[PDB]
Formats: sequence, C-alpha cells, structure tokens
Amino acid sequence: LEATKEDNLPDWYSQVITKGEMIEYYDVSGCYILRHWSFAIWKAIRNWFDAEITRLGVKECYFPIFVSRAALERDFAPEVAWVTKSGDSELAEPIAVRPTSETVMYPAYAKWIQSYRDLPIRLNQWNNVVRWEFKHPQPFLRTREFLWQEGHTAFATQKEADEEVLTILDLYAKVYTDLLAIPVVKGRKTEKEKFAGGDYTTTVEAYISASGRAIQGATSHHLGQNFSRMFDIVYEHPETKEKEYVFQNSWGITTRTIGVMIMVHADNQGLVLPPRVACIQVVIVPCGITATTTDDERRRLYESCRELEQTFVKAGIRCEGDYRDNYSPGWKYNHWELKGVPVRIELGFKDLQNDQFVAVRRDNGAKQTIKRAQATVEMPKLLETIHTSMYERAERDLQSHTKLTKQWAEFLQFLETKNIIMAPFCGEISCEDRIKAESAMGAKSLCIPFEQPAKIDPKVDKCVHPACGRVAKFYTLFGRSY
Amino acid sequence: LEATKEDNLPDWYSQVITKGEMIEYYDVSGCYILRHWSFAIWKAIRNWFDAEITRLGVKECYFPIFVSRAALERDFAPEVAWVTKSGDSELAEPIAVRPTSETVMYPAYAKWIQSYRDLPIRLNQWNNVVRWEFKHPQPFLRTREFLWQEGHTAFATQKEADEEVLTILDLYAKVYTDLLAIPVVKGRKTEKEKFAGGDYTTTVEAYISASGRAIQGATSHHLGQNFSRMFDIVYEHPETKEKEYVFQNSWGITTRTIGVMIMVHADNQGLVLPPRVACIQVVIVPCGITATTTDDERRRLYESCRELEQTFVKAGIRCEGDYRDNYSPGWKYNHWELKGVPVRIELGFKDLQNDQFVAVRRDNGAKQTIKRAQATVEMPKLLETIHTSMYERAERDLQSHTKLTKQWAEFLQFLETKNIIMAPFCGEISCEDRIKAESAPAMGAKSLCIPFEQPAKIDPKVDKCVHPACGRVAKFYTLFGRSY
Ligand SMILES: Nc1ncnc2c1ncn2[C@@H]1O[C@H](COP(=O)(O)OP(=O)(O)NP(=O)(O)O)[C@@H](O)[C@H]1O
Ligand SMILES: Nc1ncnc2c1ncn2[C@@H]1O[C@H](COP(=O)(O)OP(=O)(O)NP(=O)(O)O)[C@@H](O)[C@H]1O
Ligand SMILES: O=C(C[C@H]1NCCC[C@@H]1O)Cn1cnc2cc(Br)c(Cl)cc2c1=O
Ligand SMILES: O=C(C[C@H]1NCCC[C@@H]1O)Cn1cnc2cc(Br)c(Cl)cc2c1=O
Ligand SMILES: [Mg+2]
Ligand SMILES: [Mg+2]
Ligand SMILES: [Zn+2]
Ligand SMILES: [Zn+2]
Repeated sequence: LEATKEDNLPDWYSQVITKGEMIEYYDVSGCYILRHWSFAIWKAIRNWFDAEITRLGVKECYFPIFVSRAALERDFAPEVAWVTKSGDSELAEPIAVRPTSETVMYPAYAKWIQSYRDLPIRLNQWNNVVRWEFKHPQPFLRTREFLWQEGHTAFATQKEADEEVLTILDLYAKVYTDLLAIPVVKGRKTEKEKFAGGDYTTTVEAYISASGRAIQGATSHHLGQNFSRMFDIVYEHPETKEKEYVFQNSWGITTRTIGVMIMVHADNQGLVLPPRVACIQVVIVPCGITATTTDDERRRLYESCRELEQTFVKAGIRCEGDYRDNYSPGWKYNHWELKGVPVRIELGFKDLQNDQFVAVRRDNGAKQTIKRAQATVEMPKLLETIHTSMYERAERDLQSHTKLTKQWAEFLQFLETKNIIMAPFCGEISCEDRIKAESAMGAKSLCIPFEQPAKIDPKVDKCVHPACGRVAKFYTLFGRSY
Repeated sequence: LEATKEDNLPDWYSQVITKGEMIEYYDVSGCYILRHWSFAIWKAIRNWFDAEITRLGVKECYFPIFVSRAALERDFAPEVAWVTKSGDSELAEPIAVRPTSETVMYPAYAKWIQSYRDLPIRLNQWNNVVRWEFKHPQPFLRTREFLWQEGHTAFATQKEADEEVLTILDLYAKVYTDLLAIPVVKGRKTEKEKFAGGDYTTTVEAYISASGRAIQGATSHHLGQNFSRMFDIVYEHPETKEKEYVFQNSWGITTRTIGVMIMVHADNQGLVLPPRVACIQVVIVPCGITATTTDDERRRLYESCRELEQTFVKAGIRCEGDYRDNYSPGWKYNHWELKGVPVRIELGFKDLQNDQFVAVRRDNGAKQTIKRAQATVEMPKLLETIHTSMYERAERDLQSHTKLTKQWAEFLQFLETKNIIMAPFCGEISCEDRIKAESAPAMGAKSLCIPFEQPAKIDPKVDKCVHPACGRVAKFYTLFGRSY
C-alpha cells in the first residue's frame, strides 16, 4: 500500500480499491469493473434488504433500460445518456438510458389502477441506472452507471405513505449500522434539498472524517399527490364516487454503500470489512512449513486446517483456507490484510500440538489463542465483537466531529475545523443559500434530524444567520458534503 | 381469452401474456415490461442456476453496461446501440451498450492471468444486454433488451474445459426439464450454426408444435484457444518456460426460457405454470356469497382459510388466499386460471363442515377432495403429479413430432406437415445451405443440432447424406426443422 489515508486521500482510496481487488479501472470514464470482492458485499446488502422488503409485501418487477424521448419529456437534462444510432443506421427518435423510472413506472401505475380495489401498489426494482454525472466521479460514491433498487408505491390514504416512508428509512439505517457497522443520522431534507417533485424527503446521512465531508446514504421520499396529478394515477371513490388521486412514495439505495464503508473503515494497510458483509469472514493461513518440513507433516497440517475451516462452515461461518505453496505465510498475511478479511487464523505446528489456533483481528490487529473445542463458540463471538468495535469506533468518531452551536462565528470556526455543525435554522431557501455562500466547499444542509438536541424556544431562539425568517423553526445539521 | 391457440397463434400469445399479467407492451419497439408474475418465474430460474454454479465454484462479477468503441472493434455491427450524447453535449468517444461481454472480459482475463497459478478463472455475471435485432421481436423469445447470465471460463488444460461445457449444458437442460417441465434435445451445433468464434457449440433445443418450430433454449460453447489467442490470454508453462494459451468456454441463458414455457404449456384458457417455478402454487378461493352472509359465517370461513394457507406456507408451499370482497368466486376462478396457478383450492361451507377442501388442477381441471389432516402430505404429491403430467404430455408431443428418414422426399413431406426430422448428414455448410434453400420467419429448414442420443450408427459402408447432391459422407444424424 503506497499512500496514506491522512495525507493524499484520493490515492489512498485508489490504492485500497485496487490492491483490495474490488475495482478494475475502465476505459469508459467514470464506470468501473466490479470484481468478486466488492460484488459479494453488494450481494449481502441486496439480499438482506430484499428479504426485508419482500417480507413487507413489496413485489418485484423490471422495466426496460430504455426510455422513449416522449416518455421522458412530459431538469436534469444534461445528465441523460442518449442512444441515437443502431450501428450505422440513425434512429428515427432517440431513446434514453434510464436514470430512474418514474417516467415509465407511473404511467404503468395509472394503467394498473382500474379501481380502488387495485391499491396498494408496491413495486421494487433491482436494476442498474446511468446518469452522466458532471460532478467528479468516484469509484463507488459517484459512478456514471450504478446498481440500485428503486421502489415506487401508491396508497389510498396518506397514513400508509407516511408510515412506509419511515419504515423504509429504518431499513436503510439498519443496512448502515447493522450490516456495515456505520453510524448514520436520520433526518428530513430541507425545502432546498428535498426531491423536487416530492413533498418531503427522508435521508440517512453519514460522515467521512478523512474527507471532512458528509454523504447521503439513501433516500425515502413521500411524493404525496404530486406525481399522481402529473401522471393521472386516479381512481373513483367507492362510496361518494369522485376522482381521487393516490398517494405515492419512492425510495432508493445504491452501491454507494460500498464506498462509504471503505471511507469509514479502511486504514493505512488496506480494507477493513464489516464481518456481516465480508465475503470471507475467516481465513486460515498455514505456517511453520520450513525447508526441513517432512511432507507427511505438511499434509497433516493441511488436513487439520481443512478440518478447521469446514467445522467453521458448519457453524455458519464464511471461512476459507489459503494453501498456495508459491507464497510465504507473511505474503498471505499481507494479501488478506489488504482484502480486509475480519479474522485471520494462524495455525502452526506448535498450535497443533496444543489443540488450538491463534485468531488475529483486522481492526487493531489483536491476537488471541483459542482451543479447537471452543472454535464454534469463540469465533462467532469474535465476529460480533469486531462489528461492535468497528461501529463504536466510527460512532465516537462522528460524535467528535459534531458540534452544536447557535452562533455563526463559531459555526464557521467548527466548519473550518473539519467537522459538521448543528445549529438553529428557519428553513427558508434564501437563507440556506446565504449560509452556503458566506461559508466558502461552503456549508450545505444535510438534514433536519429526527432527534433534536433541544426543543426550540420560540420567544428566544433565532436562526443562525443575520436576516432569515428570524424565528428558528428547528435545528439543522450542516457541513461539507459529497 | 378471445383468440385460440390453434387459429391465430400470435394473437393468442398476445392475449395470454397480457391477460395472464406478465407482459406490458412498451413504446420502445422490442422491449416489454416484465410484471411481477413473469419476473417471479425468472427469479426462481435464476436462483436455481446460481446456486448450482456457485456450488461448482463459479464466481460472480459485474462489468459496466457500456463498451468502448475500440474495445468492441478488436458481422453483428447493425445490432449495436450507440450512446453518442450526454443530453445536449455529444461525447468524446461514442459508447456502445453491451451486447455480450467477450470484448471486455477477455482483456481483463489477459491482465488477470499473471501465472499458471491463477488458473482457472471461472466468472459469471447476471446482467442485461441489448441487440437491435433485424428480426421481428416476440416478447420473450427475442427481445431487444433481454436479461441473462453469461459465464466465461479459462483453464490450463483442454479436458477441464470440455467437462465444464457438458456440465453446464446438463444444468441448462435441467432448468428446462426439472424447472419448466419441457423436454429438450441435447446436441452439438453444426459448423454452420455453431458460435463463430468458438470450437464447438453445444445446445439444448426445444420444440413448439403450435408454430411447428424449434427454438434454442441455451448455449454452452467451447472456445478452445481462439479467444485466448486474439487477446493473448497466456501463461508461462510451468515446466517449460514457454507461452501457453489458455482454453476457454462461455455459456449463457436468457429470458427466452419463459417464452418457451408459455408456448409449450398454456392452453386456450391462459397460462399453465409448472409447479416448481409457479409464483403462487396454490390459491385458496372461498365459496359462500350474496344474501347468505351472516358475517360471522364469512369471518369463520376467512379465518379457517387463512389457517389452511398458513399451514401450507410453513410446509414450504407457496400458497396465498384470495379474499377480496369485490369479486365473486367464479371470477376468481377465471382470473387465477388465466394466471396458470397449478392447483386452485375451493373451500366452501360444506367442506368446512367436513374438515376438507377440494383441489382442482389447472392442467386437466381434474378435481380431488382432500381432508385437512392429510393436506400437508397430499398437496406436495399433487404438485409433483402435476409437474410430471406436464412434462410427460410435452414429451409425448415432442416424440409425435420427431420423425426419422433417409429419403429427402419424405423429409420434405414430414417438414411440410409441421414436424421435425432426423436424417443422415455430411456436416458441410454449403450442403446445409442447399437444404435450407430447397425447403422454401424462416420458412426454410435449419439444422437444429446433432443429437447426443443418436439413433443408429451412421455406418459408412453405404450411408449417404440425405440431400441428393451432397458429398455423401453421412457423418451423423442431424435434427432439422423450421426454427426461431
Ligand atoms: N452516481 C451515483 N452513484 C451511486 N449512488 C448514487 C449516485 N447518485 C445517487 N446515488 C444514491 O442514490 C440515492 C437516490 O438517488 P437520488 O436521490 O436520485 O440522488 P441524487 O439526487 O442525484 N444525489 P446527488 O448525487 O447529490 O445529486 C441517493 O440517496 C444517493 O445516495
Ligand atoms: N434477442 C434475444 N432475446 C432472448 N434470448 C435471446 C436473444 N438472442 C439470443 N437469445 C438466446 O440467448 C442465448 C445466447 O445468445 P446467442 O449466443 O447470441 O444466440 P444467437 O447467436 O444470437 N442466436 P440468434 O437468435 O439467431 O441471433 C441463445 O441460446 C439464445 O437462445
Ligand atoms: O431519481 C430521483 C428520485 C428517486 N427516484 C426513485 C428511486 C430513488 C430516487 O431517490 C432523483 N433524480 C436524480 N437524478 C436524476 C437524473 C436524471 Br438524468 C433524471 Cl432525468 C432524473 C433524475 C431524478 O429524478
Ligand atoms: O453472445 C454470443 C456468444 C456468447 N457470449 C457469452 C454468453 C453466451 C453467448 O452464447 C454470440 N453473439 C451474439 N450476438 C452478438 C451480437 C453483437 Br451486437 C455482438 Cl458485437 C456480438 C454477439 C455475439 O458474440
Ligand atoms: Mg445525481
Ligand atoms: Mg442475435
Ligand atoms: Zn434564516
Ligand atoms: Zn450433405
């Protein structure tokens, strides 16, 4: 590993994603070959979330990657990738590679709702979407093609919609903290940062101390009746028949997760995978095989290592051994340290003589010896222990970069000191622009958190800036972002 | 269903796939909205095959949907979709939507095999691909975007490659016979119909009698060293430091599976889904209505039906009840019969009094009464019974359309009356072209495959090719017929 995380972050990240065997750079700018290592992490995330939402009643479909011009046109216009040509023959009308599927799914929804009896609609797509991002692309954070799931739901009454938005958001937050061991702040986005066609938007924000910047981890919007008016998704009331518009929601999460994991956990020696998503959770690395190693002893070692690995598998542990005779044990140590496998097993001849083995943690590198009887009990403890110690390590990190203040001056102080700031705010868009302006790379709104620091005292509290709406409507989290 | 399968096949196919709620037609020609129902079918096939191939050891990755012009340019040119514009701004280089990934994965392979020690590389991706086909598209058989799985593999020795080719081909055929209940002919593709960049091509062909045509259900190719040579996928031989090229396969299967399912099994009342991929295997339909609704009895009926479906799901059976108030039991009957649910459950107040229910089969409409204790046993047996009755009927159909001959004249007779033929063949492509011509959306006859189960030795003492003008090698038997 060539670069360090603290000095020269972009090339630390590059080094990690390549020497960790998750990326291969690709000759269409801003898209990246996904290797087995990364893709398994995405599979773990995808599988948990789909089990969750299929338990809830969301069904799965798939709309085509292509969107007609006419479909799309009824403004992110500069972000649309256009097929214009089939080979050498130029196309009558161009077709667009999808960025999202509202334009295609909501007309379908108008067609599928023939009566009140057809509601609710709860569909989800696991697909890939292409946005010709103008902002600097980063290998997992912002790729021009990315894989995600997008769910679009239609409801009779607004209660169902509000409840599902929050349900999905709790799911998203659990993906972050329970799968990837990352702390996140749940909140509402301001009127400036909400999804334009929506009503309100929930988010799950995370903070990179390295970058000093925060990043949106997923979104769950409540669309209200905005789109159902746009696309005329209506039904007649069963009693007192009158044209009623349905209530909608949409939500999404992407491979950005992997990037956020990297940024939060990887150290200066490679990746550090959260145990619950790591492809290989335990790797056994046989050692002690000197020059004078009688081939019977090398076979005996290999036999015991394979027996240990499979008794791990039977106890539900993703464990593999590394028995390649072309590499030294120390080489194997480094290799798997870059791949960030949570626990390495060291099984030498002396450990064999004692019916034990030594486990080494990828975070903090602590060694600890374990007898082979307790293998199926200690090892899962250790995996959970690692998860917690990762999450807490990051959570304390977040808590040390969040400062609360009611003054602009020390707001700017904090912002320059590489941390994000909780301050009272009016919410007004003009003022939010003024804050970002006078902070320059300037300070953006992250979300209005669900957990407020204090109740706002209306006779006292004021906004964090000079003109505003004056009266503080709530506390908002602000900071530099991705 | 307005139209019949027998008269007006295309319009029947449209009616079943729409009123069965799997397709939604789409305003970009040759793409089709996959509704929840069909996609559940695809999901089952995918999970089965993925369990299988990752158990064998194939790993999964994901390359971008976009291909550099240069990558791709290093025949099918009119089928490539080109992104040229990002909104307003035209792009530096144009990019192509992937049509397959050899052009892109094999350079990575060349970068990834640094030694003999890195071998074998056995990768799979589940992804979507686009081809602007020059043929009329039909909703699952040939779509302009379609989803698939492509597996690409590289091996030190040719033996490993041959073996995986055949293993994978067996897995494809199992998807067809164990999952979709369709009988399929394993074979080798002729020199004319094999994949051009390959060595040989295996296939699994299936026959739809409605259209009287065969269709390729999947492919497993042996690329040998042709692609390893193009892209210089090499390693240094261990004993002798000398450049050795790897041996490769690639194989793939697409959403066409669902189409052949539809074509082979659905009747003139809608779908008939095979039990092992059916999204709902059993639908429960109560039977008390109108004025006779002492609501206590309606709640008693609903609560016992939820108990039966719950005890069915816990025994791993995909069962849901249909309890909507709006509709009548006869409507729900017709609805789910369009959806091809293998067995419909009818549970009225009388069966309630007798601790029973009656199950009706979607394939025959045959009824059979079942007491509620034995439900946990009788239902899965019925699911197996229904499966094999589907496969067996389809196999009797295939066998009654497979005919064998050595005289060209009766080859043409058999083909003209809508069935497929197995005849002695030389293997030559010019001769195959003459065959296809002399039979005349291809109205001529194609080579389907050289079957693995040959009937009779094609012994050269006297055996000659079935065409009058061929160089009568009589190398083997080939299966011919109109195909998709
Ligand atoms: N290019 C991308 N690569 C990966 N994940 C992305 C990308 N763009 C957006 N996401 C994530 O996808 C979720 C839903 O997308 P969306 O809300 O449409 O993002 P967005 O408005 O474009 N955010 P931004 O990148 O700041 O413009 C967000 O919560 C992001 O975390
Ligand atoms: N447009 C399509 N839609 C769905 N399945 C397809 C399509 N084209 C090919 N297939 C299937 O996908 C598998 C792999 O594709 P491929 O090897 O390219 O077939 P192919 O050479 O294109 N045959 P052809 O349909 O005549 O062009 C084959 O087994 C086909 O049955
Ligand atoms: O895509 C969204 C909002 C939501 N869509 C459903 C899944 C979750 C997601 O947050 C916002 N957005 C973002 N980027 C876009 C890029 C283009 Br190009 C287009 Cl046309 C449209 C959009 C667009 O609407
Ligand atoms: O796609 C293939 C061969 C194999 N690729 C890997 C998955 C299994 C599959 O049988 C054949 N084929 C078919 N159609 C194509 C269309 C275009 Br456009 C291109 Cl460039 C290339 C191709 C092309 O190579
Ligand atoms: Mg964006
Ligand atoms: Mg083709
Ligand atoms: Zn203000
Ligand atoms: Zn011949």
